[PDB]
Amino acid sequence: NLPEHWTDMNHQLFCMVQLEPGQSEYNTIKDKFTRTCSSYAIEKIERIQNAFLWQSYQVKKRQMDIKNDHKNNERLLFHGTDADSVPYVNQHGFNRSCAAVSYGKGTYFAVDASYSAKDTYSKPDSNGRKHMYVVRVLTGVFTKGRAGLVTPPPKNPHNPTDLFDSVTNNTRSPKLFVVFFDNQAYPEYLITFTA
Amino acid sequence: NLPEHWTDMNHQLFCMVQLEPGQSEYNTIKDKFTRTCSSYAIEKIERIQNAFLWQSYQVKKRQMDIKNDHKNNERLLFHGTDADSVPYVNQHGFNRSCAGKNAVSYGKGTYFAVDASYSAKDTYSKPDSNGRKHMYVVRVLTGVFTKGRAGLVTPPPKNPHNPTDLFDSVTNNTRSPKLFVVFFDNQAYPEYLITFTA
Ligand SMILES: CC(C)Oc1ccc2c(=O)[nH]c3sccc3c2c1
Repeated sequence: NLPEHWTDMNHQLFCMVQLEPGQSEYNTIKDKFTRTCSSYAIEKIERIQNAFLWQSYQVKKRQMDIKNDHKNNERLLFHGTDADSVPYVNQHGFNRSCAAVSYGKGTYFAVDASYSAKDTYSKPDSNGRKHMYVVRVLTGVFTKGRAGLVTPPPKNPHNPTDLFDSVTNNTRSPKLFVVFFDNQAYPEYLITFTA
Repeated sequence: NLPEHWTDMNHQLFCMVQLEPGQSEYNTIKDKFTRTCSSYAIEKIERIQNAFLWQSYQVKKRQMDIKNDHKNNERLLFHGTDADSVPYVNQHGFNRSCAGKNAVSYGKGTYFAVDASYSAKDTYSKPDSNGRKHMYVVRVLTGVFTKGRAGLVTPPPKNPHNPTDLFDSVTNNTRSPKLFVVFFDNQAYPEYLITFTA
């Protein structure tokens, strides 16, 4: 069930596709970034076409849509990372066992590209090039996080296995989300940019 | 679509089904267990019907069956755990983030035993306040494996010059495997829960 806007992969299961500047898809992703990062220069935007990661993510989305009963469970968020992690993320997605874990031992995603654009996250390589993913994240129903969480809290401690889907810094005005399971984040685009 | 021999769950997503001694399904698990745990006695065997865990697991199995070259990617293995962990495992499966350090570590992942005797140790299947011990029988996607090492947080690469092309799992010994370690969610489906006593 590979998305329409993906381009043909000649029966391959993984491809990175450089977007054509000035076309609708490139403009849409560029705008999401320049909303908070207009002072940064975009070198390129690549579409991540990973069939296996997409399949596993879409199964989790269908399950979360059933479990939560309607609800838009999905957010488009940012993740800054170092150049040496890019090949792993492209192929394998986001792994909590790799990665400050102030809101729990999960993978961290920012509402604003400006947050992920910090050198602590999108570490400049030898050439000054920084890397940030645009990520589909199953944030679902969320609560405030805290240090040391290995899974989100239960929605009521009377049923301690019925969990929140994610945690945040601030439930009323969230700026970051943490997810604790493989299959809850799909890296959709990679932005290569400079300060 | 769920396996046709499962009990009808009436639109619900999760059920534990108590098996009957004398049925082939009960007897094969009892025999697999008794092969190395003849000094213990089984109280009951429950089939775990978890729709969501099954779906995510079978997707990962189809992927590994495509990726690997006509490999038997799945083994039926044992996992001892404490009573306090059973409700979470039944609902959510095996979380590497919750796993204990093994007495012989081949990596930071979830451990599965070839022999019920290994999982039957009090260190893994901790007797509860009523003297009941708990052991899962688990479909594990071992796939293509190599000898593990204590430092691993993922399986190692097959080839050092291609760091992202990974082994599926690691073992203590490739020639005579007795345990397997997996490092990803939905690589292991908890199929049966054995409750047993001395
Ligand atoms: C409070 C703080 C820890 O939240 C964040 C927010 C965004 C990010 C990010 O974009 N990338 C990476 S890579 C390791 C950690 C983070 C991260 C952490």
